[PDB]
Amino acid sequence: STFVAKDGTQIYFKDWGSGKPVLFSHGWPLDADMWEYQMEYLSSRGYRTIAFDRRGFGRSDQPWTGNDYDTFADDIAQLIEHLDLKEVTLVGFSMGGGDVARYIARHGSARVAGLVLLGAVTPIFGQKPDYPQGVPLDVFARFKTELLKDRAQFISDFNAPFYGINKGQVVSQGVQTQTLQIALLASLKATVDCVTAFAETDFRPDMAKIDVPTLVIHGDGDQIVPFETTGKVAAELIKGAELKVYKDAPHGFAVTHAQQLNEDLLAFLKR
Amino acid sequence: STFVAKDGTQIYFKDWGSGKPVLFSHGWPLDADMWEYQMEYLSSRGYRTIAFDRRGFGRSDQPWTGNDYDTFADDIAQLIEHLDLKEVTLVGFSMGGGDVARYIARHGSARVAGLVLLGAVTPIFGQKPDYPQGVPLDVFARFKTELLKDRAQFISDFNAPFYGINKGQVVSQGVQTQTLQIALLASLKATVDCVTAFAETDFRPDMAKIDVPTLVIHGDGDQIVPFETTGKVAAELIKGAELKVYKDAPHGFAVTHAQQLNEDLLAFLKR
Amino acid sequence: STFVAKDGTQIYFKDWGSGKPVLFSHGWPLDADMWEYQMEYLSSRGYRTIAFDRRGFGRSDQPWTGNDYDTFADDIAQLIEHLDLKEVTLVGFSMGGGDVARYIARHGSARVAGLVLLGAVTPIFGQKPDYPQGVPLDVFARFKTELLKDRAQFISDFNAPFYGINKGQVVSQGVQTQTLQIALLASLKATVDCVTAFAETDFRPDMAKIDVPTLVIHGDGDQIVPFETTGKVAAELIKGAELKVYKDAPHGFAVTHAQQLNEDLLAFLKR
Repeated sequence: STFVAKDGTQIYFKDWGSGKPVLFSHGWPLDADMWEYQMEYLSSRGYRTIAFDRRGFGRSDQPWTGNDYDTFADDIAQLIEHLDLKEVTLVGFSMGGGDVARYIARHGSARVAGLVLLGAVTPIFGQKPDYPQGVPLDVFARFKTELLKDRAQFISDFNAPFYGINKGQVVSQGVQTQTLQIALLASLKATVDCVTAFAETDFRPDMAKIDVPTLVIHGDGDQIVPFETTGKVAAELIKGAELKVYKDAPHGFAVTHAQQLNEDLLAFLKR
Repeated sequence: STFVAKDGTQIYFKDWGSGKPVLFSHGWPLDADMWEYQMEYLSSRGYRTIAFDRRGFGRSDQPWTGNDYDTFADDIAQLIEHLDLKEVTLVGFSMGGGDVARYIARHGSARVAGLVLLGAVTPIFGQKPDYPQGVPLDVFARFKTELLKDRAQFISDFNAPFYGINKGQVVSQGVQTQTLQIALLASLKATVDCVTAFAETDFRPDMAKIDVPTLVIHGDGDQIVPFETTGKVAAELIKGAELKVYKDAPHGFAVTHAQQLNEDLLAFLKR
Repeated sequence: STFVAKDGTQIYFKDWGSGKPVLFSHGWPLDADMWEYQMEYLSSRGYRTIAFDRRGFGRSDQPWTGNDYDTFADDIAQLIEHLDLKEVTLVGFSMGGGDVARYIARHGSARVAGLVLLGAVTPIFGQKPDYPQGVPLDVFARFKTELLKDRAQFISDFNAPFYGINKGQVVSQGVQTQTLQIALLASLKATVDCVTAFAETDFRPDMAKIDVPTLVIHGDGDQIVPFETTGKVAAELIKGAELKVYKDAPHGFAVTHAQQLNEDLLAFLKR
């Protein structure tokens, strides 16, 4: 399916099943296919699942402009409104945690029943003057420099730390192949702009606007988005939030811990 | 090109050349590209060739519902009507033998000039009470469990028995790469539902409704769809049907035996 | 974005940034993604960059007909008119040098500010009676024969001589993977028809009609499109043209010499 954003950007999405809606927001630099197992799992169990390809990624158009969290949040708003979704459970992975949080911050939670933040960059990822514990911005500056030389090999190399393959985690060649195939669909511009967006966007104000039941899940072996300064803090800043730590789990735990995640999502939905 | 099915599903297809039409229905889990060489071969020799991506596959939309043979058959009917095809020669490979047969069964053969079944699941694939010779259903249950864990590696591993590489057939890494790239475009849901469909759908009633010239081709080295209980039987059950057996040929013989197939299709069309 | 050509062919394109427009025409058998680094480079420096997927390639439709230079040039004219571009700088790589040249020849230069030809097939690639120094047509005949057997492995094998990896150039597996992934998107029919087109089309008449500032860049290590009978000659045939030779550069120098190319394009635009 597709809808056209306000600025003309065609956005690809899938809308599967029927029942209470669950809307998924993917991480960088992937697309809606990263959710395929959670979607099949939940839609076979009485839920409607929706996942979109973020602008610049997967099967969506690749705009030069609007590659920022306010626009991402507003894209999500358009999708929710054009489908007239109610009592939606928002589920964001990695950078996708930011745009579902920013959606609520900008649009409020009238249409929202719950929020799930998976290995999310929330509430803040890169260093700020009052957040020296964040990742130094020159780390991301170097990522961008490498991406602007050879994004294909960069993402290929990223497979290891992403899935924790370098820490013995076990992920097939097929999954690594699929990851790269998907990432190569994306815009170079969007791929690089997103790094700027997730490195420097502060979602701490957003955390105070979240007034729905929230589940934060994070692996404490996460090499990409450090649990201690993200998920752990998000769970404390969101009132009533529940925290689940997957022991030793990597960033890419929707793959490595698929069954556990499926069951935790179902449990949250049935709470 | 695209058309919109009854339920709103957008289906991609290619329509090449001019003259008598030949419509191709691909196997699992591929798309219209698996036919590219047959299409160029025939269309450069004065035929019109048409091939679609089955719903849930390749460049087509990925609906949650309708992943069954009655819907596949009606998708074909809609394409045929959409182009107003007449004297069409229907060519199906593997599971694709099922929807061309079911199309005839449901819509009759007024628009049909001939039928070709290549390594097809017809007339029946999985076991039934009166068909213990069929493939046991727990075989397919197990395929589905593996697909629901890691479809990417499952399909990568499938390359060997599919192409008979483990039995002396020679197939390039490029072809294996292209096969996987195509497979990964598909919906997880369609990929799994199709297994249920070809595992359990009985086309024996369909055979009795086929009243056009018919050619069945099958490899007797086929490790995927056993010649003895499918192609061999389909050729007996369809009145007037011709049978060609490619000795020691694998399931993926449109690759390994491309030139032989091209020539056999041309010979059939010029009968 | 897309537009629809005269014959119904839907053509994918990207349109990034704002300012004076630079329109990119890709080589065989790639798509607009081959330009992604040049586009980001120039659009972040005040230019508007546009690149299309040639008919039959990338995300464009795959027509059986019209795979020739006159149609390609007319496709470009349609895009320029669609966007109503003025003072456009045309940049063609490899076979893409041909359709921007043929555009000017068929439609004039009223809308054109400048022309860049990179490793281009211009002014003539294959042998003619008065051009025995061109590549013998039997060389292309054998290529087409191999393409019609196994295009996937053909393109895979082509990576080495294309990027000069066999002569000491260094290009990542990631880039080689992306090259093949893009190539596989293309039509088999378009892939083969383009060989016919670039092998036999004479652009020498076109060179005489080029009345805008022109820059020709070519690597003298080019194993694919021989510098001495293409780029070297186009620079002399085009009045006022400038020639830059990248020492020992391969055909795929937009990859191996990316920064150099980026700086040369910027310098040309600011000339």
